[PDB]
Amino acid sequence: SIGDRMKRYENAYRIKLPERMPVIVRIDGAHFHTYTKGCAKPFDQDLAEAFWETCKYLAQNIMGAKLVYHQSDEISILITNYDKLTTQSWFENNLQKIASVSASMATAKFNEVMREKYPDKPLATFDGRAQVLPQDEVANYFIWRQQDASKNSISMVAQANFPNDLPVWQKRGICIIKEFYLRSRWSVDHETPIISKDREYVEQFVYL
Amino acid sequence: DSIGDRMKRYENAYRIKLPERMPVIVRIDGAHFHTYTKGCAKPFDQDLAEAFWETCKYLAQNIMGAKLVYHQSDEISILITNYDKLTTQSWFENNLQKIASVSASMATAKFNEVMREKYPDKPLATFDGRAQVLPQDEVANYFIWRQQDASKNSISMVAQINWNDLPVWQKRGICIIKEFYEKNRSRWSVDHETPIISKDREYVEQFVYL
Amino acid sequence: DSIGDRMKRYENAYRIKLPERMPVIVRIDGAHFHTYTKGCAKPFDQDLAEAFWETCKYLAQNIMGAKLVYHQSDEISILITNYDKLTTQSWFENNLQKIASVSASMATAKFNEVMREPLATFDGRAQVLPQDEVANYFIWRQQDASKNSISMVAQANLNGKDMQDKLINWNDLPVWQKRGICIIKEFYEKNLRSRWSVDHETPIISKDREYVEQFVYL
Amino acid sequence: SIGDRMKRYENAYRIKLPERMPVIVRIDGAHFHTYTKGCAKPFDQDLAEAFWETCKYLAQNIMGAKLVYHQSDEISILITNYDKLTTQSWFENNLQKIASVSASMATAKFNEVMREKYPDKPLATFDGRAQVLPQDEVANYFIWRQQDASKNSISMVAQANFPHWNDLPVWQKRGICIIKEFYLRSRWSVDHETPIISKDREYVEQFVYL
Ligand SMILES: Nc1nc2c(ncn2[C@@H]2O[C@H](COP(=O)(O)OP(=O)(O)OP(=O)(O)O)[C@@H](O)[C@H]2O)c(=O)[nH]1
Ligand SMILES: Nc1nc2c(ncn2[C@@H]2O[C@H](COP(=O)(O)OP(=O)(O)OP(=O)(O)O)[C@@H](O)[C@H]2O)c(=O)[nH]1
Ligand SMILES: Nc1nc2c(ncn2[C@@H]2O[C@H](COP(=O)(O)OP(=O)(O)OP(=O)(O)O)[C@@H](O)[C@H]2O)c(=O)[nH]1
Ligand SMILES: Nc1nc2c(ncn2[C@@H]2O[C@H](COP(=O)(O)OP(=O)(O)OP(=O)(O)O)[C@@H](O)[C@H]2O)c(=O)[nH]1
Ligand SMILES: Nc1nc2c(ncn2[C@@H]2O[C@H](COP(=O)(O)OP(=O)(O)OP(=O)(O)O)[C@@H](O)[C@H]2O)c(=O)[nH]1
Ligand SMILES: Nc1nc2c(ncn2[C@@H]2O[C@H](COP(=O)(O)OP(=O)(O)OP(=O)(O)O)[C@@H](O)[C@H]2O)c(=O)[nH]1
Ligand SMILES: [Mg+2]
Ligand SMILES: [Mg+2]
Ligand SMILES: [Mg+2]
Ligand SMILES: [Mg+2]
Ligand SMILES: [Mg+2]
Ligand SMILES: [Mg+2]
Ligand SMILES: [Mg+2]
Ligand SMILES: [Mg+2]
Ligand SMILES: [Mg+2]
Ligand SMILES: [Mg+2]
Ligand SMILES: [Mg+2]
Repeated sequence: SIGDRMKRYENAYRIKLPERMPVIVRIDGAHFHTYTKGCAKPFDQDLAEAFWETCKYLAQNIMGAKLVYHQSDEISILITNYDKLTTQSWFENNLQKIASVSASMATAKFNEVMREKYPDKPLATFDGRAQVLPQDEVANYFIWRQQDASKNSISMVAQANFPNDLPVWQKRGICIIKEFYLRSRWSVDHETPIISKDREYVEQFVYL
Repeated sequence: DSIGDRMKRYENAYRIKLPERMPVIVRIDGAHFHTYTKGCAKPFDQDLAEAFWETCKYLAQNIMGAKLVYHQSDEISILITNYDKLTTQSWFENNLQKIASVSASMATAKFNEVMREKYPDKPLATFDGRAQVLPQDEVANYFIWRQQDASKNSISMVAQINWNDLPVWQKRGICIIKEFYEKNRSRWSVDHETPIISKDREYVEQFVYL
Repeated sequence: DSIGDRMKRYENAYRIKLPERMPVIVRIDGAHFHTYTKGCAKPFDQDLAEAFWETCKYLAQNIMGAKLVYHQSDEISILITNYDKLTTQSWFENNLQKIASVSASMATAKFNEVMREPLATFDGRAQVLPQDEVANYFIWRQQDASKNSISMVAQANLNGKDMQDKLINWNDLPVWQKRGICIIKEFYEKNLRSRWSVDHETPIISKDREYVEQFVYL
Repeated sequence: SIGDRMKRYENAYRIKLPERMPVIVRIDGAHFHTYTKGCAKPFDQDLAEAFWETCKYLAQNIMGAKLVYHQSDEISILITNYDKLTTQSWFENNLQKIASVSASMATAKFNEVMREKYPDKPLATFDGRAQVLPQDEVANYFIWRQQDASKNSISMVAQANFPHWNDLPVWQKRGICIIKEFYLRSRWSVDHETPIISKDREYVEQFVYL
């Protein structure tokens, strides 16, 4: 056949992550330094809330999503596929499919939320990447990301003053977690802890 | 720094790059469109395709190395070359995940924007993207394999009356190509006179063998 | 310099690395060993087996992070851990093509020196496993080892249980003829020394999972 | 079953090279700086002669092998798999299988040849890597290695007389090649008249462009 030939060229880059391992997917904004030219400083409230709604939507549509952390213009999502013994994988851990769909989902909701408040704003695009992490390295990832949060935070505030203790999401970002009330829901945790002081906040979704 | 170096190695473990100076094909297919096209008209919705055609142009405009964009059903195939000269650079330096995700993202934002207008309240449409490389002699055969699947889907959609009288886009899908016009220049435009590539192979190979 | 950078980009396109701090398994199967073992005894050749046992030792003595080397038929599996400490380095920095080739190269180098008393060649592949699957791997190889052994004895001269039922006691046969064999580091006294030994009393991993899990969990 | 799940982990690193494309395989000696301690300087005949035979054995067993180039302790091999429309790739372009069996092949033979003259010599080991190249670069690759071989040749010769030339044979100056020779029988022989590729581009491209 010729479909066998063409599909063969395709499969040469059909990469699959090994299963039963933590999966972290990061979605950073594409050229947001130009996109946030009209946004306010040091932090834009409307811009931050757009991510929060976007993070929920991602968590609501991604199989195995347990935790979503937001900062600056990036979104990181912890995905587990070893909850039970027969737990299925999202797209069978198809590397390209995970990175693209997540980016696509984060692109759809973010735009539709932003355009409601800003109908003249240009389209916003996102890049996505996937990776695996050993269990003992999952908490260290979000710590490393949160240390990047605070560093960027103090740099953004000091840039206004010359060339004390801001709110939570302005200091170390926030997370979107599962909440119970018996039904399940995702909600923005404004009381986000410093992960280095409360590692179990992440590890509760890692070791299970 | 120290902790960032360790984390980067895990990330770089799946930092795959496509080899340079080779034809690149990015296919962007719509996720769960069988559910999404519930309200759309059968067998051919002119507004459904027009939203794709507006997206195809958007993709070709922003994707570095874009030469041709063939549309069919719910999928979009983009041909990319990075060997136009010796100083030619690749899109995102041929980062596999980045090309696949940015493309699927660009396709998503433009499609929803067009569809939102004149259809208020429609559910969000999403896309998945994949990248690959092809030897020059196989590039034409890729589109033929795609143009053949189009006609297969076309006649099967008509069934569930002359088929050959139907428009070229309903029968064989429609490519979009950079057209040259005079004003005061280049311009991406939809080719409604899209030929049967199996017959006219140079229609695609013209961008391949540069 | 400039040209070299260009070529390297093509080469680096397939410089793939396994994620670190994760159990790495390397399997080395023989190439065309059906032809190679023509002069060898059936169902089992003692001289052919002992060569692998020396090869497994040679490998373990040289693979950085090697903890367990299981032998069976014409295959050689090796458990490699790189998370023993906090500053534990990875063999070749987990370069996939490298550890797959140097392994096969090593096994080739020794297996020919021993047997020279044609040429045998090998293939090598590497992968990572989650901690709770390492045990299941060697079990899978060991269970496969038994099936081949029962099917080999029955031959000269349907299901595996049916063949065992008919056929000369099979359980009377030694361990290596039954469920393959492992080689591990043993600690002995000759005055507190250490060496890689061929564990002739290799347990059924399905029964004794800790036999392998001791190398997976610190 | 458990067998299906286990093969799944394995398949996660069962990488395949794209087909209909030049495949270059490089085989380099592992820590030969130690192995060649007993060997002469700057150019050891018996060491190089062992590689020449190894290059024969490699080309005699690699499906699609066209050209083999020897330098220092490395061995490069050009592999095409598009000579015909039905040409099959070696090991179906399995990256790990190509890389490993190649190095295993080299190791098995190199130790056999070297043992004839040096029975006291320790075991030699090789590492193998595999890649693909667009046709434009195949000649360039071998030039890159050959220009590298020339640099080292001049420097190493300069080591013996001063601390810190064209009269020397070809292999001591710019390495050597192994091509299939026709005499109607065929055989892989050592081209002792191996040209400077940068001048004779067709010497390599003749296997590339078919
Ligand atoms: N004013 C304002 N700018 C922000 C805010 N959050 C993110 N940004 C902008 O987003 C950028 C984040 O860093 P990057 O993601 O590396 O910037 P980039 O130009 O998008 O680079 P790429 O991610 O590679 O596209 C910063 O430079 C800021 O200018 C915000 O809350 N307010
Ligand atoms: N009404 C209408 N439906 C279409 C049109 N084009 C494609 N479709 C629908 O899209 C489907 C194409 O098959 P798929 O691409 O596999 O549909 P899918 O649900 O997106 O499945 P995935 O490819 O896995 O994402 C067909 O079954 C059609 O029902 C169109 O032009 N008009
Ligand atoms: N220009 C350039 N040359 C390199 C680079 N890396 C290695 N080389 C040279 O290219 C030659 C090819 O031999 P290799 O075995 O691939 O080099 P290497 O440094 O050992 O690379 P590894 O074996 O993967 O560790 C070596 O002699 C190096 O000196 C590079 O990144 N850029
Ligand atoms: N007579 C005999 N043959 C053996 C013995 N051990 C292994 N073999 C041979 O080794 C083979 C093991 O299966 P494979 O590894 O698939 O054989 P292969 O020919 O190397 O196939 P590939 O691995 O794909 O190259 C059997 O077919 C046997 O013929 C032995 O102890 N005695
Ligand atoms: N359950 C299961 N078993 C498999 C599968 N593939 C291979 N096996 C068995 O597992 C054993 C592993 O041997 P391999 O080295 O992979 O031999 P192979 O099947 O030729 O694989 P390659 O040499 O890479 O082509 C084989 O003897 C097969 O009988 C699979 O997909 N599922
Ligand atoms: N005496 C002698 N030594 C040689 C000759 N050719 C190569 N060598 C040795 O082979 C070595 C090749 O160096 P590299 O390939 O860059 O690295 P390596 O020493 O093999 O170590 P690795 O590549 O990391 O395994 C040189 O350092 C030389 O010492 C030769 O003709 N005569
Ligand atoms: Mg980025
Ligand atoms: Mg950004
Ligand atoms: Mg950022
Ligand atoms: Mg679809
Ligand atoms: Mg489709
Ligand atoms: Mg076998
Ligand atoms: Mg096999
Ligand atoms: Mg074998
Ligand atoms: Mg090297
Ligand atoms: Mg070397
Ligand atoms: Mg070398």
